[PDB]
Amino acid sequence: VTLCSPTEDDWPGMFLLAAASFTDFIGPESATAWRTLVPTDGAVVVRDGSEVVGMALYMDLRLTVPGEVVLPTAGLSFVAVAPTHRRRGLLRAMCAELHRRIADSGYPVAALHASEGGIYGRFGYGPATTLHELTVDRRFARFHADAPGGGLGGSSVRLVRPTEHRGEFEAIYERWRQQVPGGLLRPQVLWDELLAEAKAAPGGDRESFALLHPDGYALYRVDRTDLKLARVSELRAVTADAHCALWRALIGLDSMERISIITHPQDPLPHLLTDTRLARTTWRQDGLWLRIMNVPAALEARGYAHEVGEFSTVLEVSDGGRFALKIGDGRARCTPTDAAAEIEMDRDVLGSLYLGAHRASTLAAANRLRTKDSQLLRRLDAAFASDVPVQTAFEF
Ligand SMILES: Cn1c2ccc(F)cc2c2nnc(SCCN3CCCCC3)nc21
Ligand code: NA
Repeated sequence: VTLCSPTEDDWPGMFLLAAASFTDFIGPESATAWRTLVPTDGAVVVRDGSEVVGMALYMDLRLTVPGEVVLPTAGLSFVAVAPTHRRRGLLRAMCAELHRRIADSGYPVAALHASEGGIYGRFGYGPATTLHELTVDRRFARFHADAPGGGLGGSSVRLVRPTEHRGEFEAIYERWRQQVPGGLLRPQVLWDELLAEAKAAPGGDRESFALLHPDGYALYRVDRTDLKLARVSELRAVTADAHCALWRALIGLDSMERISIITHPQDPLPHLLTDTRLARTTWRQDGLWLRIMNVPAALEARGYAHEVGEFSTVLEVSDGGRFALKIGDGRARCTPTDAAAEIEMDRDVLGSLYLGAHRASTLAAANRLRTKDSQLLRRLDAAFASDVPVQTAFEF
């Protein structure tokens, strides 16, 4: 049972493992496109002794964090162990090797999307974005008098085919991802995949349509089985006008009873309507998970809230060092120290705090971060908060 970087001959075996492990696996063509995002020495495999019984890799990503700062990020993916080789330490072996490689390569953070919620906490990953399914009964939906773009004259939104306006979607998304925490650069190969998914599948999903604004787009399709439900697969808006204008068009889908979307907790859609309750929250889950590889690099790169005044403290990460943390003027300075720790937390807790999705007081209330100073908690809460709400870019 050896561990090594895969050769070209291993990849058919990896796709076999992938097809058996992931129900969303499409095929070798799709997989080969995703594989272009994996750097040299970015993948590991476990062979028996021969066949592939384990695999894991990371992709080179660009993550937006608070203060519109873009970090290079190791995006873990394609993780799998054969059902024939469970409970044998293969994952712990593969993740440890990948983390060593990720750390030596100079990534300040690593990230993933979790198949199950109870697995990745022990490897230092904490949930850092929150997914939020809204389901609107659009038959009762009426916009508030204050809602933008609710005057007489021509509309700003166009109904279009996705494939014919790729360039406009890319431009809008690129603007969006740069200014929002949790935003990810989407490479050309993933735009290829996205647009391939938009076409009607024989005995699969229906044809997708697009609603296009200069500062926003929405992509949607009617649900396969429920013909009165429209699923918004993606909605990106750079301005509030664009966001409201797109939802006026979506609520204009008079054929449908319901419109469903996966969004974030701060989505302003409920407040656009006269009845806020019509935007029902039907589902709730962790989105992006974050492992801080380098604590001082991560903490110093991020922007902080200007509202809180200058303060100093001592943070210990359980097996990630102890640091003198000084935050002021929306910036942080994070230097080594052996002075007594004022705050203590595991590595994964810092990941959950990092983008501002989880408050430090909430994690403190669960005893996931220890501190005897409640004033320090209030300051951390405010400092680590993000003025632009945290969002989830795309799954990987
Ligand atoms: C994420 N990834 C990969 C990463 C590296 C790689 F060398 C191949 C792949 C790869 N192949 N097929 C697929 S199909 C599943 C696509 N799904 C992404 C997550 C959300 C839903 C769609 N996904 C892959
Ligand atoms: Na295992």
